[PDB]
Amino acid sequence: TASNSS
Repeated sequence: TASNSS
């Protein structure tokens, strides 16, 4: 899976 935040 993949995730990010900013």
